[PDB]
Amino acid sequence: ATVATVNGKSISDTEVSEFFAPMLRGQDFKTLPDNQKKALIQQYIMQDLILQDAKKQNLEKDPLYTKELDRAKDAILVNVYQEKILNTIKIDAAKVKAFYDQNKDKYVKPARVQAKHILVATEKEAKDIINELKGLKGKELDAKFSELAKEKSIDPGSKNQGGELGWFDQSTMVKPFTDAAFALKNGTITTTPVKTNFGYHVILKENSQAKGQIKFDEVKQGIENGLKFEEFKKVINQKGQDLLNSAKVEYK
Amino acid sequence: ATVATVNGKSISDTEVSEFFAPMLRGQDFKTLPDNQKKALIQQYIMQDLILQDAKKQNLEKDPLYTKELDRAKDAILVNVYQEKILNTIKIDAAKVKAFYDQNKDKYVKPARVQAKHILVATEKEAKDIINELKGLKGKELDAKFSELAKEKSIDPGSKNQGGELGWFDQSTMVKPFTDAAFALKNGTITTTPVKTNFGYHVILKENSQAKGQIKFDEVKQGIENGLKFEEFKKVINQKGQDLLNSAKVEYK
Repeated sequence: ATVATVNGKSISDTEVSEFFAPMLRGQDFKTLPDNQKKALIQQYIMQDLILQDAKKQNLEKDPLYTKELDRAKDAILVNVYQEKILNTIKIDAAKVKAFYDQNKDKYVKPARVQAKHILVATEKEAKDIINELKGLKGKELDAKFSELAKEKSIDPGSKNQGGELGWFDQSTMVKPFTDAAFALKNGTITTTPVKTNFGYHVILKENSQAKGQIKFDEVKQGIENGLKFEEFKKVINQKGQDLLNSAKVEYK
Repeated sequence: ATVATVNGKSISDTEVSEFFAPMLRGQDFKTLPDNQKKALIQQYIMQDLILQDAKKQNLEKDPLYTKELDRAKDAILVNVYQEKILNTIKIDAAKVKAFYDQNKDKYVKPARVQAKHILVATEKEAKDIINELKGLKGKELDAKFSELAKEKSIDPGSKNQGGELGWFDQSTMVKPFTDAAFALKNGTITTTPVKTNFGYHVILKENSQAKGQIKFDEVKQGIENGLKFEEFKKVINQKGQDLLNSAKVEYK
C-alpha cells in the first residue's frame, strides 16, 4: 500500500517495512504508533532522495562504489552458502545428554571457605594469640579475633580489615594454609599454628560451601550450543575439503 | 601476475591482494613472507571455490541473496555519497585556536587534595584528638593520626585504613569538609573540629594539587576532530534539507 508519493512516485509500506526490518528486530512496521510510522517514512524518503541524487552525480561509476559492491556481492553469496550448511545441523537429545553424563564430574561448583587469619613471624606468637582466644566461641570469638588481627597481624593485605580474606577455593592459595582452613569446623579457629612461607597463621573459619553438582537442566542449552558449533565447523571444513580436492590447483 | 591456476583459470596477485587489503590494514600483500602469501592464496582459492559451488547450487536466485544484495547496493551508494561530503570538510587552524581561546577556562585540571580524617560524634571528642596530636609534625603526626583513626574514628568507610580518603576534588564531598581541607597547609591538621551532617571531623592534609591549565597543544587535535564532526553533521543535514524541499512529497 502507498504511504507516500515523491515527485509522483509511490512509496509502499512494504519497502519502508523491508528497509527497517533489521532495526525493528521482529516487531512489524504495521504495529508501530502513527507518529513512529511517519518518522520512519520520512527517514526512508530521505534515503530515497539521497540515492536519486547520488545517481544524478553518477556515483555508481565511482570505484568506491563498484569495488565495494563486488566485495559485498561475493561476501553475501559465501554467507548464504554457509547459512544453508548451518541449517542442516541438528544435535539430537541423546548427544547433549551423553556429553553431560560423560563430563558430569567437571560440571561442579568447587568447595569454598570463608575465613579470617592472623599472621605473625614466630611459632610462639601464634600460640599466644591461640591462647588469648582459647575458650571463646561464636560472635565473641569473631570480635576478639578481628581485634587481635588489627593489633598483631603482620599481613598488610588483611591486618587492617580484622584479617578478613573473604570466600576462596583450594586453587586460590598455598596448600598448607588451604589444608587447615578446609579441615576446620565453621566458627572455629586453628588450635595449632599453621606454617607457610609467610610465617605462622591463626585461622578463624566463618563459613563453608561444599562442592556442588551442576544439574543437566542448568547446562543443557549451553552444551547443545557448543556441540552445534563444533559440528558446524566440522561440516564446513569437510565441505571446504571436498571442494579443494575436487579442483585442480597449481601454485606458481 | 598469476600466483595460481584453478581448473585452468589464473588467479592474480591483484585479486588476492584486493580481497585481503581490508584485513592487511595498509601493509602490501607483496611484502608478506612467502608462507603468509601462500596461506592467503589458499584461503582465497577456497573462497573462490565456495562461490563456484554456490552458483552451481543457484544460490544467486535465493531471496536470502537478492534481498541482501539490494540492501547492500543501496547502503553502499548512500555511504559513498556521504563520504564525498565528508571529504569537503576542513577546519582551518583559526577555528581550532578560536575554540580553545573561547573555552580556555574549561580546559583545566581541577584542584585536588589528598587527606586523612577522623570522625567522632561529639565536638569535645574532636578537641581531645586535636589535643593528643598538638605539637607533632610530619611523619610522626601522620603515624599517630592513623593510629588514632583506627582507634577512635566512627567512619566505617575509612576508620580501618587509618582514615585514608585518597585524592579528591571539591565536587566530591560536602562543602564544609571540603572548605577546611582545601584551606589547610600540607602535612597539617585541622586545629578546629569541622562540623558536618556526619558529626565532628579532624582532617590531616597529606598533599595538594593546584588547578592546572591544559595547553592548546594537548587538546588541539581533539578540538579539531570535534569541530569537523559538528561541521560534517551540519553539512549533511543541510544537504538532507535541500533534497527534501526540492522534492514534491505527499503523505498518505
